[PDB]
Amino acid sequence: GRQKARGAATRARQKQRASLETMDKAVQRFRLQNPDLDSEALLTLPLLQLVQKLQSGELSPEAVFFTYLGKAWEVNKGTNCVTSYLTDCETQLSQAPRQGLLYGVPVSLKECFSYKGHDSTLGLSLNEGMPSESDCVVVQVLKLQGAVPFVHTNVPQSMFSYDCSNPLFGQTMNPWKSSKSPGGSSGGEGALIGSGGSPLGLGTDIGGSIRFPSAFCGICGLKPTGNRLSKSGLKGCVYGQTAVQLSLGPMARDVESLALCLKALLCEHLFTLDPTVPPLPFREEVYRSSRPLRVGYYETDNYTMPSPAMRRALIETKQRLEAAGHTLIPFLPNNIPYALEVLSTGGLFSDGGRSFLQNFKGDFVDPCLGDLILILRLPSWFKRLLSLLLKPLFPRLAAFLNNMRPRSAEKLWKLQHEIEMYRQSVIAQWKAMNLDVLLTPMLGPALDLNTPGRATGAVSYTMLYNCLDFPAGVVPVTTVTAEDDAQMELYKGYFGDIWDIILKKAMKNSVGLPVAVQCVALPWQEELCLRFMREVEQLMTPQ
Amino acid sequence: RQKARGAATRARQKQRASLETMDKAVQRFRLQNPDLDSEALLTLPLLQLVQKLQSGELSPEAVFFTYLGKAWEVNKGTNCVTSYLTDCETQLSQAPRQGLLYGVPVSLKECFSYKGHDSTLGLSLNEGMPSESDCVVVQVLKLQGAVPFVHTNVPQSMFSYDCSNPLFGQTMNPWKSSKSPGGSSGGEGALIGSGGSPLGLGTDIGGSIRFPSAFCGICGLKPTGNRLSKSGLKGCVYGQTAVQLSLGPMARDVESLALCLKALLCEHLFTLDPTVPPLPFREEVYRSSRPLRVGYYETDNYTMPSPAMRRALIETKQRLEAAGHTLIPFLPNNIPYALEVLSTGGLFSDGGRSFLQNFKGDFVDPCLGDLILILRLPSWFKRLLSLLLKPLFPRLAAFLNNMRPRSAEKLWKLQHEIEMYRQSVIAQWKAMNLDVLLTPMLGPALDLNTPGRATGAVSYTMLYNCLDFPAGVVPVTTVTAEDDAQMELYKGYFGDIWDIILKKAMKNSVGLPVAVQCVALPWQEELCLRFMREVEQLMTP
Ligand SMILES: *C(=O)N1CCC(Cc2cnc3ccccc3c2)CC1
Ligand SMILES: *C(=O)N1CCC(Cc2cnc3ccccc3c2)CC1
Ligand SMILES: [Cl-]
Repeated sequence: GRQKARGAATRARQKQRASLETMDKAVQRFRLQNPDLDSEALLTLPLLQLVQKLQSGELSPEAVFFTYLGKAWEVNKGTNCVTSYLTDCETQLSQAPRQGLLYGVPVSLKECFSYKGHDSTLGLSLNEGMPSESDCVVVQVLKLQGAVPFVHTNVPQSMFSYDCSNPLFGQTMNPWKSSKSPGGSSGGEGALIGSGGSPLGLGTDIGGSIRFPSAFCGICGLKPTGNRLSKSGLKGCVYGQTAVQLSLGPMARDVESLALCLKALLCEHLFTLDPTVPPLPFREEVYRSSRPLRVGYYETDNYTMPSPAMRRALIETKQRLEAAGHTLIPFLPNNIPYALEVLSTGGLFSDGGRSFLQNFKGDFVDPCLGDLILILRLPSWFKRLLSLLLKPLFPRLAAFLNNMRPRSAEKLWKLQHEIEMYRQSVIAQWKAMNLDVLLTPMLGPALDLNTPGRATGAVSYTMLYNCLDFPAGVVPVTTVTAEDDAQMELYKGYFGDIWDIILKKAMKNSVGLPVAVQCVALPWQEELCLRFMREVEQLMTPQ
Repeated sequence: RQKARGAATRARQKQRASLETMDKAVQRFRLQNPDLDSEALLTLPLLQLVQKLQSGELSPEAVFFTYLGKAWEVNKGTNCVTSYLTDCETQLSQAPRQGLLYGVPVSLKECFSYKGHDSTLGLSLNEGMPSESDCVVVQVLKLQGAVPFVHTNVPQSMFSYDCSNPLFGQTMNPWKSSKSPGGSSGGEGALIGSGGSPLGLGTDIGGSIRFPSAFCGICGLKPTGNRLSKSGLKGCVYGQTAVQLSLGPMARDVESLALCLKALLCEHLFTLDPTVPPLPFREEVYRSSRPLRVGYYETDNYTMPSPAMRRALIETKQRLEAAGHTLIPFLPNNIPYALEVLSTGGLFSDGGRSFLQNFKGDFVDPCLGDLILILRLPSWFKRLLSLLLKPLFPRLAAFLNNMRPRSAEKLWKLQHEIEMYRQSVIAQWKAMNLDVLLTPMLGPALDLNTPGRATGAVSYTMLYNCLDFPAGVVPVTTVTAEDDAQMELYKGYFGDIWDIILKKAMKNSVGLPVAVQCVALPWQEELCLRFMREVEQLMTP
């Protein structure tokens, strides 16, 4: 009794296949006409250079476009990141505003960015055969800014997992090792950009979903403050949940590409299409700024034990920043357990998961969601009871469960006030130390396919800054050595509960995979956060 | 009811002593300066006062104590001052010289935290619980050279557009003592409107900057809710975010509002409250004189306007036309739904239960009307009573049914609807390619104790709290005898008890001010101010 859903999957798949076929024919024809094109120089040019060469006219858009389109199709063979080819981009290609700061640049789009005439399924059956009526606001500016959006990239079912699988388009895989997860929910983007198949893309992040796949796939991402960019026309599962803001941001191969993307997005076209975004232009002076920083740091959040590879990544970065003349100050946000267990969990699931669970009636539940659906479906009394039984043995589990229960509007107000207060608390702690910026460990290396869904507590490094609504970004700094991988077999975890035990295992067999560091600033300080990410990049990956 | 009588007695002796201190102070100053022209000092516009302070032509002591004295006098008739911020003479000598508000005395609505003073809000439970530091906004006024000098009265719990409470009593309209000064920023309306402060700060969640400014014949702006910092404000409910609180300036002219905003939107604010987007005052947008595409309406088809409101609005329209702006009819869609389901649901999602906590044990002031008795009613009876009402009095039924406690699930739905509704109007706006929107503003002032029984009148202002657009108010005319006689033909659109109370309440108002409202898209407060300036210039030069 799941026939509408199997119907959905057959259509989704036949669509994907057709998309991928159109791409192939498009690129096959281009190559026939352009057999002397230096395809290697083109693909591996950094975005700034690619952009100037489009601007200068040294490269035509078609050159850069059809080259990339090709590489996209090829990496998809190994990764399954492309759900659909945005088929009207050859019209936008020739119509692409020449004065635009992204003139010529092919951009990949997470599947939840509305695009005229395409599904934003999110892997749910019920969003299939329901094409978006028009581009979303962000796509409209990208397009006005010269860019060429050309693919929708896979997401986990409902977007509420940091793996990347669904019953429609199936499962995306890490380009460095197909046994691993690309992370999620922006996994499609991570895998594509990560294997050279796109020079810039866009994802969303409400608990780490830009930073997770960026880190896992060896690329960069920024989650700006939630209302820096416009969420008009973005597809989601719940609407009207404002305790924890959704934030949307760029994913690229280097920091400078994130900066350009922000400057291009942060312009009059955006502010006029979405009046509700504050018209805060991109302060380049602050981005370009190069003075010594007061950098707070922690090696561990005392919640998720870092992997050896993570802590190496973090100490080595710290030590380089000191080398470079920045002041490194021990710092740890107060009451992280509260922040994750009561504030974030409570705001994400204030209604017990009822609104979210609706999306799943009649549909399959993808393996990479774990028991999330099972646990949300549990009645409130029983969630509470199970929570009390769990509490003495596994307190972390008890905490989360009990905060995933439905509440009254009265209790929501109280929660949202607490979130306001926690945010001020941390800002005060931050100013007490007079920090400029905050260096943090980032989850890594990639967990095995279908394991993120069972290691929820490892969302601690990223979700904190969704709760606080601070800008936060992720840059790659190192890769897992044999020594690191070995030390993992002694990994214990702070709680010793099912989530730590799975994580030990999910990070096994990781030698070679990219591991990241995290960069946070105060609200609306994206350009400082990005300035700081650039320093880390310059130091830790000089080339 | 002992605690409530005790708190009243305490409140009253605290207020009395402040006035004494004030008196003593001004009286010592005047002996030392018998030949200062206080008539000239007090009637200079803020911009010229400020320049004179900056040149040195005037001492900060001269302007401080001269305004302090006027405040004491005007308080005798209005009862607008609840407390003298007694430590402001230290601040006087400390005010940084480069500050854009150097030497300006500023009045504060009672709810802006001030180190060492209560923010009672008229509630007994808040009495004798002094604030322990200054709110961010008060800190930046000080870092900008201003001198906050008094807390001014509010209605009990701030949830009324009258201005009385069992603690400090009842504030009056300085134009006519039988009239309300409006509220909840009523104290500031009375004080500013009678010459006792050149600039004040108030807050607005459903009209509370705009009502008293209109009723008392001064200017005010309710910005986009998050343009300024609400870190440190005293309130009754916290973490209601569907309809945003907004704080903002009140003053005698539009330029005062503009300067004040230029003073607040600076690095001190953005550093003290990082949660506020650091948008500086775009001086070029405010100073611009390009012709404007002015959306307008004469009535929200919900609250029938007073003859004075109508004339005010049409006279303004006509002058803007004369000055070559394009005037385009425009009415946000679904106002009735916006007020009845979105705005009321947003403010009372929890049945008013959090609100009600604040009244446990206190008297309920008469100017709240029956808000409290209504909310104390159990949901099932609110729904039953709403059903009875619906056929003859839908507005009433509509509000009552929407003041019932809901789930978090239901609040998400309501929250999502507010978001969609905000975008639907932005879409209307852009379809007619408007810059700015001209609407009526409630007026003239209602009689004492009638606003709390005329909740329907909230429609003109609250629409834009719901939508979170910047809205400001400018006095444009005064009620004529022709205007006032005509109120005798006013009927209302619904004929319900709100329309009957309102009719009566707006009567006997010859000579009272009547405003017009200016609106702009979110984050467009400088354009909105540019529009307010133009309306001031044309209607009251
Ligand atoms: C991206 O922004 N995501 C996807 C990953 C998800 C992680 C997560 C999964 N399950 C729970 C259950 C309860 C509380 C918090 C979380 C987080 C965060 C959003
Ligand atoms: C200032 O922002 N205020 C003071 C006046 C108050 C008016 C008001 C009173 N009662 C109800 C009941 C239901 C819905 C709306 C209102 C508004 C608005 C806020
Ligand atoms: Cl905002």
